Amino acid sequence: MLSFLLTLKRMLRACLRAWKDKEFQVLFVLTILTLISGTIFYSTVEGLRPIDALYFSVVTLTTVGEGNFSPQTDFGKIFTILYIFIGIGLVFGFIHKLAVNVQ
Amino acid sequence: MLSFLLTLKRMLRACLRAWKDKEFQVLFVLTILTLISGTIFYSTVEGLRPIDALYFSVVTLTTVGEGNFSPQTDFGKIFTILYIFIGIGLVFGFIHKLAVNVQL
Amino acid sequence: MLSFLLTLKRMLRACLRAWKDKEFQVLFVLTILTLISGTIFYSTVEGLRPIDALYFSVVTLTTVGEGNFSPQTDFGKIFTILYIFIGIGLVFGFIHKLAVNVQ
Amino acid sequence: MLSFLLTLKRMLRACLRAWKDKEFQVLFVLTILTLISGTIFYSTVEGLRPIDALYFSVVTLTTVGEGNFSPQTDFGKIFTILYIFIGIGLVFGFIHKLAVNVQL
Ligand SMILES: [Ca+2]
Ligand SMILES: [Ca+2]
Ligand code: NA
Ligand code: NA
Ligand code: NA
Repeated sequence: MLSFLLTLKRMLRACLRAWKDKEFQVLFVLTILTLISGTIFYSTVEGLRPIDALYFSVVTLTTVGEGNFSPQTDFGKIFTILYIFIGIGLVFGFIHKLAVNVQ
Repeated sequence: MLSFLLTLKRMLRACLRAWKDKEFQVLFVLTILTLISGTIFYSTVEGLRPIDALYFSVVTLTTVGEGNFSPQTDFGKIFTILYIFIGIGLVFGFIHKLAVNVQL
Repeated sequence: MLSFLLTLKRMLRACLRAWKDKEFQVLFVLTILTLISGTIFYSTVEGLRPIDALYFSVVTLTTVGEGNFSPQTDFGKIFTILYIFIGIGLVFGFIHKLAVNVQ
Repeated sequence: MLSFLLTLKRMLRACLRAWKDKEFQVLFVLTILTLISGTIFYSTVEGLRPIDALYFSVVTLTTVGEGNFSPQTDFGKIFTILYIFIGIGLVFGFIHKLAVNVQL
């Protein structure tokens, strides 16, 4: 259905149009930064291969959760707790940004 | 209790009246497309039984999370990290939509 | 701080004022119903003690997730998938309800 | 890149300017109160080391979820089911707030 594609593309444009908005860019960078930080921390303190440090940071920052790994060190547990709250702040950031992009 | 049914019925009507929006429809199709790729990917690369690839795909794309399985291959891991953000993109699309339908 | 308590109570009133709204009531009942259904299904098909069937239904319906149990039977896995999507619809229901309660 | 910093700074100002709302403050305090009760409850009833009770409390109240531990006692299980809904109540409160701050 052509109606289908036209709608999809319209949406894809409204999407990319947002990837131009400065505030969206900031939020995006902050989460990429947060992901890098997490990849580093868990790689160092919990000693995971970088790929597994990133993976854990992702499933954790997004509240999906990891089914097997849990922070072993006390430093990791404390960091992860703060890490999670950073993620919540980020999402509220994005959410809020959408509530504004309506008017 | 009659108000319960009349309201419930008025709501179950909106949930369908909204199942008519071309933008919602797209989001939905995209979600099914995503769920199917995940199923294919996880059954192939991680060699999971099909229904378990869909299951993992579902609980992962919805942030519920799987309590026993975690991608074993570095390939699955990368895909999953990407699969998750797609899922977040989709939920934001849905929410953006409500916001729009609401403020209109 | 009295300012503190006054605010808290104001909020608690705006909360209970919602537990009167019919649509909120419907949504509430539906999730209680969904929770009961889940408690029953998992108790039967996955054969868990009712308390563990409820628990799993809760952590699952809310995307928190269970760290040890995963559906064993094919019927359970299919049901859980639908169960999750019901939960997402419910939350969108509540979310949407809040977006309306602003105007 | 200057716009990045000026915007970032304008935003980091709102996140603080909003950290001044009496209703947000309350939500925050309530969250800390909840996190502390959870820590006390889980360390006592499930006999978890304090920092692990807080950790479980945190990942549970935020729906992230814990991958290894699950309450063992029927008491913990009930509390957790309740702890979760409180958490959902809190996140809705926060969101309701944004909605209000936004449409004003
Ligand atoms: Ca989770
Ligand atoms: Ca596990
Ligand atoms: Na989990
Ligand atoms: Na979640
Ligand atoms: Na969530």
